[PDB]
Amino acid sequence: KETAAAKFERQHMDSSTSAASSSNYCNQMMKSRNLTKDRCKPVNTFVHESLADVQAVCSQKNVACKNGQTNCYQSYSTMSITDCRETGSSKYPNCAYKTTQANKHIIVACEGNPYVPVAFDASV
Ligand SMILES: [Cl-]
Ligand SMILES: [Cl-]
Ligand SMILES: [Cl-]
Repeated sequence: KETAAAKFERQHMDSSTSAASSSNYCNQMMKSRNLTKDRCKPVNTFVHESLADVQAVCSQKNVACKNGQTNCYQSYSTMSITDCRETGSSKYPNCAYKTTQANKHIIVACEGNPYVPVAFDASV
């Protein structure tokens, strides 16, 4: 099985681009990261920052996770992100996503040793 840290990287990191420049970015990335393999993952966010900068969020502002857990951290600065969400007309295996680029603070859940991001909670 994939570790939790590795799964976060695979689902959320896209350091190769500064931001989504096409409306088709989500359709391509969701497929390339195998997020449409068995089904269409409904929502997913990609972060366009270095891995080191995202990992550093685990030493930033400690906040509560939506679930009530307290191992969430909010980035001090905003980051370039792309939200990917299935449109009303999406049906596996013909997954279709709307791409929305923005600059926001990210909130992630951290765990382990080393203490790294294991889940993407939200953006603000
Ligand atoms: Cl790992
Ligand atoms: Cl994979
Ligand atoms: Cl997400």
